[PDB]
Amino acid sequence: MNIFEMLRIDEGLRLKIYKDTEGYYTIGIGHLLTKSPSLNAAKSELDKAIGRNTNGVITKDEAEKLFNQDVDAAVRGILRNAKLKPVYDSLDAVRRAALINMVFQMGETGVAGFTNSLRMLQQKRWDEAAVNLAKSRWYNQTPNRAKRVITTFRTGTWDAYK
Repeated sequence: MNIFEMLRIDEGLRLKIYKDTEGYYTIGIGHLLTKSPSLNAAKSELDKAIGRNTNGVITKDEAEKLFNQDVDAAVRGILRNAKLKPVYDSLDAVRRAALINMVFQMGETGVAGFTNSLRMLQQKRWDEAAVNLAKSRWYNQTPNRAKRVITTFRTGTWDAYK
């Protein structure tokens, strides 16, 4: 298990434009296209992303390509963020993966606001952190996924993804 496999489990793989858990047009392995209500808007973003006229459909390779870019972007986000970086740097690899997952899901900004949770993480107060992390819209809207990531922060193992 690794961050790619982990996210691939959480996000799935769909080759046609689909809607998010939030109702937003997405494709591939959780590649958000646009928050816009317009399907055409989404198709436009898709074509720009891929570099061809896709008409809403992509290949597996293309999905993985966007995925790889997305993963990279999440890390890059973390590294650049003054609240995130110090936490990330303090964590072991497995736990780093959990943080990347969250950022992949809710964005750098969203995650950087979990001030109390981030602090507990830095303090390596695993159980406490896990408790704090669940007190969120994140957890209530995507409880099974949140439970997995939280478990991962709690234990520093991949048991939730086994």
